[PDB]
Amino acid sequence: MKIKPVKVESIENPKRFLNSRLLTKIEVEEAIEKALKQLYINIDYFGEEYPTPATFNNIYKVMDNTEWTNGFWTGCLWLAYEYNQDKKLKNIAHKNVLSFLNRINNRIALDHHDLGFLYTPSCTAEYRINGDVKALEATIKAADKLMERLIIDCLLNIQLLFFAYEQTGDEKYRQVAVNHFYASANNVVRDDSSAFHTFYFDPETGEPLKGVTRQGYSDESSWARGQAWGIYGIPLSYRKMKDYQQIILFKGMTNYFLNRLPEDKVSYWDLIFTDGSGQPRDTSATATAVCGIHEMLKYLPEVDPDKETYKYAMHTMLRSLIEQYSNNELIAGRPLLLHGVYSWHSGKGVDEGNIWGDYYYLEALIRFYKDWELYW
Repeated sequence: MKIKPVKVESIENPKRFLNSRLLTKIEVEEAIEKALKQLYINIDYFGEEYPTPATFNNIYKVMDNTEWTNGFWTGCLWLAYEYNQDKKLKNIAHKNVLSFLNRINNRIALDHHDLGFLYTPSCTAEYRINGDVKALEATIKAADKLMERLIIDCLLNIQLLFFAYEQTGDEKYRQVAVNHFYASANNVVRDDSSAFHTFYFDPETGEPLKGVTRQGYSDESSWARGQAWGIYGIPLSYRKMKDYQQIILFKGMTNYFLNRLPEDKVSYWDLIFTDGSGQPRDTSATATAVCGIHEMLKYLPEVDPDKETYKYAMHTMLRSLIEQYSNNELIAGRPLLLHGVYSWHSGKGVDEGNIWGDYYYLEALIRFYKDWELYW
């Protein structure tokens, strides 16, 4: 049941967060409005189909339901629906849900590492919203695919299993989720609180698995989104497990992230880079970290000396995303959020908008604006 000890860095120069102005209702409302305008334009662009994982020169291409990222588009639609209650959004998003149920029924392009990312923001999302029985059906079937069956993004993936346990009462879902949390935490985070990131080779033959490549600059580096998967995945798991160790681990990983932010508090694509590097940012990592911090602060004791710093830090990061990184060109195919990095080593979506970045940015806005019931 034990999490390995990690170094928890103190938060350096906390006044760089504490002196920020908190985001106001009007500020978040207008950021939501601007995102939704692009979303409604993109509804006529994508139709019943989906954006590609990332943009190309800041314009998405249109694809079918065969990637790891399709759920994030549906997630954007549901989040928009949380805001304006527009049944148009419900209609289109539910059609995505039916396409996801078809996808799980026929086992079309399914990798078990992606199931949480695919089915939570789409199907579990609708179940949270209106209790749709086909949405539940798709989610449980995805959970079962995950059960038949280590990277840090498994901390997000296992949320599907906790949901399955809650809906079925079957302790086996919870058993695997809990085991997988500790397996990931003890193996995928370094003792300095940075996420481990490696080119993965077969443990028995030494063969690489292509055509995918490594994430993060190098074996010694700190991939920003991997760091964020931890920052968000830990509190999500904490909801369901309530191991105080998880809070300490969050503090380690979050403080590490915060200490490596540049002047505008938006992470470079790898945390070994800062101002002057000439490297691209990954806004998607920063959006994800805001969500994770926001989630953890629901539970973090008032007596934690850094709770206020975390509050101001997430406001600081989100403000920067809104003011400097959100999309201002309302053209078909544009993303909600600019300057992400998908896969640096592959040259995929480098300094481009991406769909998970868009989703987590909108999720952060919705989190700030209302009392949001989690899809996760």
